[PDB]
Parts: sequence; structure tokens; C-alpha cells
Amino acid sequence: SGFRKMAFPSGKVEGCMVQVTCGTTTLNGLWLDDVVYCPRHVICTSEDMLNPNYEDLLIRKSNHNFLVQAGNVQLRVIGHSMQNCVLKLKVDTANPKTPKYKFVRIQPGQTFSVLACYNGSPSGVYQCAMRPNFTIKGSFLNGSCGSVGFNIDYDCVSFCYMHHMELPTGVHAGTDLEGNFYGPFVDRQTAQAAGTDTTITVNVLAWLYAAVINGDRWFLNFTTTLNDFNLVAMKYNYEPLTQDHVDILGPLSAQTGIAVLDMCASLKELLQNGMNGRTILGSALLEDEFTPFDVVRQCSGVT
Amino acid sequence: SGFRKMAFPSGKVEGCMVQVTCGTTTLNGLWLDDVVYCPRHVICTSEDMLNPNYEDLLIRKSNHNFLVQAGNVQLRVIGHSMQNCVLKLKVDTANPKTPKYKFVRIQPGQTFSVLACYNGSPSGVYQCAMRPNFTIKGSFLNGSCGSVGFNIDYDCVSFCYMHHMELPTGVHAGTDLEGNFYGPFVDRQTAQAAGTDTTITVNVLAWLYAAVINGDRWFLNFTTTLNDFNLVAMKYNYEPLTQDHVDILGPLSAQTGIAVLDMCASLKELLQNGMNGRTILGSALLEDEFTPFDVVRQCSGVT
Ligand SMILES: C[C@H]1CN(C(=O)Nc2cncc3ccccc23)Cc2ccccc2O1
Ligand SMILES: C[C@H]1CN(C(=O)Nc2cncc3ccccc23)Cc2ccccc2O1
Repeated sequence: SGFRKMAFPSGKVEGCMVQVTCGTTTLNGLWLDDVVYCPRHVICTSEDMLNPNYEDLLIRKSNHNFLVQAGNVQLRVIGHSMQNCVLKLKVDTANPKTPKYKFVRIQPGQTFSVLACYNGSPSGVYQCAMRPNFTIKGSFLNGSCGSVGFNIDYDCVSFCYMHHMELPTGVHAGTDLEGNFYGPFVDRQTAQAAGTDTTITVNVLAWLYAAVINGDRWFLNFTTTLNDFNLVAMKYNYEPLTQDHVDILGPLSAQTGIAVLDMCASLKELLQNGMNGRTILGSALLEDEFTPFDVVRQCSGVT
Repeated sequence: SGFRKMAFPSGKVEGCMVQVTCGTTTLNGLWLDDVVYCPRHVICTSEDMLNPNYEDLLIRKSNHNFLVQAGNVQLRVIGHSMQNCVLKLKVDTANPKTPKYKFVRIQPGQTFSVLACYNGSPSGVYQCAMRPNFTIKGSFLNGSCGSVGFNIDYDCVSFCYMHHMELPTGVHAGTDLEGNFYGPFVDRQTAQAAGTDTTITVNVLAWLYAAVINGDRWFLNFTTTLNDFNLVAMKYNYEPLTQDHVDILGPLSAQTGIAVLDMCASLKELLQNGMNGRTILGSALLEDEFTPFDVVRQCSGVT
């Protein structure tokens, strides 16, 4: 038993991290097959990042201006093209360590693992959630640009995130692997407002089920309507709970023998009454970085 | 910026996880060079685990009674020997993916990453701390026995943990890679008391420095004696703060420009006054699973 914030095994993603150098700027890249994916603002200097014209800047760049290092190995760049906010550098060598992989774009609330890298070398791995306002509260330093987020679906790595930028708030923004930003953000150093962040309600409910499974049960009690609890959730800046959310919580409801609405009733008084100084699974706040599938992955131990 | 509980890259450890089967029992093992390390209670049935005589039980076992699977590959066992609580199975093949590695025994308070495995296949990775009473609050299911904890010191994997058992509390106990249990625990299913757990004080102080580095500073204020704050710590079941602990907090003190004693004064009122409903780095409790080296690893981004 026990419940921890668990990240996927990062082995298959480690073998795809490269070092990309252009001009003086250096950030991380993703080498799959004979293509290297990296953020496009590698072609920018510090004066460029205030308002870069990426088409005009890339036009001054040629294949030999791109230094792709794969460990001690250095790959020959034979092509380049800008797809949205990522650069796609075609190289002569295909990556021998390429896993079976897909490119996916997650929806808000979904979770993934981040392999934080610097100069193409891995440094750490952690689990996090795509906030409703399409940001992530990550751990990123200067040079972590190019690190990727991913999920693993039985020997298949689903890349969903490439880190681009830090917002002045201290939170982070990025794109999918096709270059399209999550949220209303642009790769440019100006004031950028992240929206009002809400709590992933379906995740908090899945996390309370994981606590019942693990023995902590004091928060159980009432029932409530979906409509009635949503009005409770709206006041506490929780994102509304739809019927599909109830449907996905079905297996947890059947294993626990607690109807979804009864759990929503127990959470509604958690919201209105605080926690009185107690803890759930060793946390004094309500955790929302576990999806209903995350909870049953860990409680079932899928590999 | 940002601060997350970060686990080491688990790639090098993934290539050493095997499946070990003996009788009907199956758990994980560690294949380094031509030796496979696993918990010795793999030779036990469910009636054996009440009070097993491991010498008498192992004497009935021969090399062919041991099924070591390395993925689809299955290795030939040509020797076996019991070192304390681990079994050492010599195999014909040397592991081609063996990293540069050491066997170390950590002291309490030190942290490491756990690669949770089932049937020799990795499932997740998380960061945790060896509690002062030599247990870990982990995430382990039936079959996770044999998973290892480790630190990585620049391309060198230092194995320090092998998970053996769940205590009736729901916490976990294990050994070093030489078979000696952390704590007063024996591989046998009886009532086993873990000692009074204390809070790793040197870790909480390193975590408050990481918050100052990351912008959250409201908890700063006074100074206090080492002796005077230790008496504050003793009442709140914090382990005493020695001078070496102050010495290790030096670099964080010089980067932050806050003397260690002033931080101890700020923590002492955190202990006496609670947190008033606020959060530090997004946590409503005082985190103690970050060592002073963990904090500067992440704030420096070592790879
Ligand atoms: C300069 C250009 C390129 N960017 C980065 O280098 N971003 C960073 C990514 N990760 C961690 C960081 C920590 C500290 C400073 C930047 C970090 C993204 C960016 C972030 C903030 C302001 C402007 C900006 O645009
Ligand atoms: C039976 C023998 C072998 N052991 C395990 O199989 N331990 C386990 C390790 N991890 C997760 C577990 C989750 C649920 C049940 C056991 C778990 C260790 C052990 C634990 C508890 C009681 C007795 C005992 O001794």
C-alpha cells in the first residue's frame, strides 16, 4: 500500500535527449528517427527574445549553423523547417534508441512525467498536471528548454509536452510536439497573463478514492446532486463535474463501494469546513494532480 | 524556478531489473555483472513466512529451482548463496547493461529514488527519504519486493535500498544490497514495532532555504541559540540539530545571505505558531524529504 506521486520510468525517453546549439544559445532537443525536435527560440539571442520575427531570423540560418550533439556523438544536420513553435532538424543518422512513440496533445487536467534536462543530459524526473489554464507548476532552470513531458502506455511513449518558457509568475508554458502552445502563450518575452486557474475536480475525487483504498477514511459521511455540488464547486474555483467525469470514476466507485455522489458530498463539506488541521494521505491540502487512471495505475501496479 | 520532489533518471537502473521465480513465489531482482540480487524470502511459501528457517529452507533448493527472467531472456543459474537477507544467484551471462555502480548504506534522513517494479518490469519512480526510524513511507504492492532504491552520482549508480516487506502500519522496510536490514526488522510476518519517528530537522531547514530561493519568504523574521532551538525541536519531535548539520547548510546560508541560526529562529516560530492557513512552496506542512544536497542539486540543475 501507500500512495506517492509517481512518474513513469524515464529510460526510453533518456535515449532521445540531445544537445542543440545554434549561435550561442543551447537548449535540449528530442531525437526520434532521423529528426531532432527542439524549441524554435534557439535561433534567438537575448535581444531577439523581446519580439523575434522567427521567419526572418531562421532565413539567416543554415544547416551547419546547427550543432546537434548526442552525448559525445555529434550529428550532421541535413535539413531544417519550422513547424509552428518547434524546429525540425533532419539528420543523417537515425536514432538507434528510438522507442515506439506517438505525438499526442493532452487536455487540461491530464497528467504526465517530465524529464528535466540540461545540455541534453537528464537531471531528474517528476509527475505534474496540465493546469486548466494550460500551464504547469514545474521545476525548470535556464537551459531546461526542450525537455519533454510524456506518458508511457505499455512500451509506447506518448510525447505530449515540450517546455519552452517561464512566465514572470514563475510557472511554465510549452507546446505539443507539433509546435502549438498549450494556452494563449507566444514564445516571446513580454507580459503574458495566464487565466484564472481552477482545481481539477475529477482529480481530487480520484485522490479521495485512493485514500479510502489506503485506509484514511475520516472524510466520509450525506449525498448531493451533481447540480448542487457544482454550485459548491463554482464558489471554490473548482472546475465543474460533468457526467463523463462521473463515468470515469465508475471503477473507483465499484471497488470502493462508494457512489460518486456520496464522495462529492464528502468533498463539498471538505470545501465548506476545511480540514480542521488533519491530513489525507499525508497532505494537508486537496491534491489534484492524480487522474482517475493514475490512481488505478498505482493501486493496480501496471507496468 | 519552481521546486518539485524530483527523482533521479531511472534509465540505468531499468536495465538491471529481472524477474526471479522460485517455487511459486515471484519477486524482483537486480542483475549486475553475472550476479542477481533479490530478497531471500522468495524461497518461502505463505506458511513459511510466519517463522521461516532460511538455512533449512534454502538447503532444500537447487540452482534449477531458480527461474531468472531478463525480459524475454531467461538466465541460467549456476550458483547461489545467502548473504544476510539477500540471495546472490550467479548466472552464466554477465549483464551487458551493467552501469558503473557501488553498494552503499545510507544514514537516516538521506534520500533516494525508488524504481517500483513488478515481475521485473518497471512501473514508476518516486523520491523518498529514509525515516529516522529506518522505514520509508513508500508505494509498494504485493510483488514490489526486490525493487531498489538508489542515487546517481554522475553516471555512477549507488544502490542503497532493496525493498523486502510491508509493516502492519502500512509503511515499508528493507535492507542494503548486502542484506542487512535498516532498523530492527526481520524478514518474517510478525508484529514489528517501528520506533518513534522524528522529523529530519536538517531537511526542513534546507527546504526553507529552497523556498527563499524561489520567492516565498513570509516565514522569515529573531535569532536563537543552537541549544535553545534544539529544546524547541525536542518538544516537537524534531531530531536535534548538530554543528555538522549547520556546516552542511553553509552554502545555502551563503547563497541566501541568511544565517543558519536565523532560519532556525524562523522555523521555531513555525513550530510554535503553526502556519495560519498559508503554504510554503505549495505545501501546507513542513517538508523533510529534501536534503541540503537535494536542494542545491535542483537549484543548480546538476546532470
Ligand atoms: C528568454 C526567452 C527564453 N526563455 C528561457 O530561457 N526560459 C526559461 C525556462 N526555464 C527556466 C527558466 C528560468 C529562469 C529564466 C528563464 C527560464 C523563456 C523565457 C522565460 C522567462 C522570460 C523570457 C523568456 O524568453
Ligand atoms: C508475506 C511476507 C512477504 N512480504 C510481502 O509480500 N510484502 C509486501 C511488499 N510490498 C507490498 C505489499 C502489499 C500488501 C501485502 C504485502 C506487501 C512482506 C510482508 C508484508 C506484510 C506482511 C507480511 C510480509 O511477509
